[PDB]
Amino acid sequence: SVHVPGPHAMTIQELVDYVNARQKQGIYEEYEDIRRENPVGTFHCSMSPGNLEKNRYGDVPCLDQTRVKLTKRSGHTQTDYINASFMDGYKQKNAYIGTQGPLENTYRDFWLMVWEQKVLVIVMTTRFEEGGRRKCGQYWPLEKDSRIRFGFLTVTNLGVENMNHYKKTTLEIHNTEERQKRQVTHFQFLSWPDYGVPSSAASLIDFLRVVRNQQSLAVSNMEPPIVVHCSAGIGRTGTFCSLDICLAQLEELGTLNVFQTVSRMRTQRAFSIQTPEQYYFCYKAILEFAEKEGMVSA
Ligand SMILES: Cc1cc(C(=O)N[C@@H](Cc2ccc(C(F)(F)P(=O)(O)O)cc2)C(=O)N[C@@H](CCCNC(=O)c2cccc(I)c2)C(N)=O)ccc1Br
Repeated sequence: SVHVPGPHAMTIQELVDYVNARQKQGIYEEYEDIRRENPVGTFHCSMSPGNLEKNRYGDVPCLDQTRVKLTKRSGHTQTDYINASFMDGYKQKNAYIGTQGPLENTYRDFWLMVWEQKVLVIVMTTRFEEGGRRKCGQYWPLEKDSRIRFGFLTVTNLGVENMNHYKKTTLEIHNTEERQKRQVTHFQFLSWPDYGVPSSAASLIDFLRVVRNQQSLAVSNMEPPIVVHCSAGIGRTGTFCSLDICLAQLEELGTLNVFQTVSRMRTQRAFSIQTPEQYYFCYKAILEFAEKEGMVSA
């Protein structure tokens, strides 16, 4: 895994000073320094013929080096491409698969990937539309008992539960070609603002704990990656994964490093963290969590 503790991990005390010494504008500049870095890798597959129509945004391709390949087949008008990237987690290879919000023409590709990669948990951090901007297609049966067919794969809703900041849906995927069934849990975070970033990270971190527990429980009953997506699969996705990694390190060694985590993540899911606000949010969220845990003395 590219996500190892250090070199130069930072403690909460050191993190406080680092942020004080820099302020909001400082952290904003730090984000621009990262954004200025030339991506490490290439994007030839994502921009090649036949795969262009599979990208929601022409300006958000995925890296060749880490793309998730679909074990497709010969002469049947299709490629092995899906805009999705394997992403490491804290001391864990391929902890997540960061991908864009499925398009009607890639719903089948999305579910095939879920099947082949043995995914048990899917995390969606957007609504289908926000501010008039389309962000994700309705790729799963919304209500209990309804089902959708994608070739030799059938997806059925076994139940839905609405929480204050997220919705949990249990889905059963039936691969009729291999005569096997699997239950997948789908979580849709509902508290990410249409504009800016959450004013408090409490909801997102609690949600992170919900997802971690479900993954742990599913894996125990079955590690496969957790699919995490937002419209382009880089902003909210990158934020969710970066926080998960930093928090993990913080719980194990009491240290972390936002700059390293984001820079490292950007070598697997290109462009992870789309705005300075989101970058700043990663720092602020960690400090807010620190205070809530009674670790901060002002
Ligand atoms: C020129 C062009 C732009 C867009 C677009 O609107 N892009 C959006 C895509 C996007 C990205 C992130 C989000 C998000 F953060 F909300 P999420 O949480 O759902 O992930 C939503 C939507 C955008 O803002 N574009 C970004 C682009 C990101 C960086 N890319 C590049 O610039 C780039 C492209 C190719 C090669 C190289 I080297 C770099 C921007 N402009 O801020 C689409 C088609 C075309 Br043609």
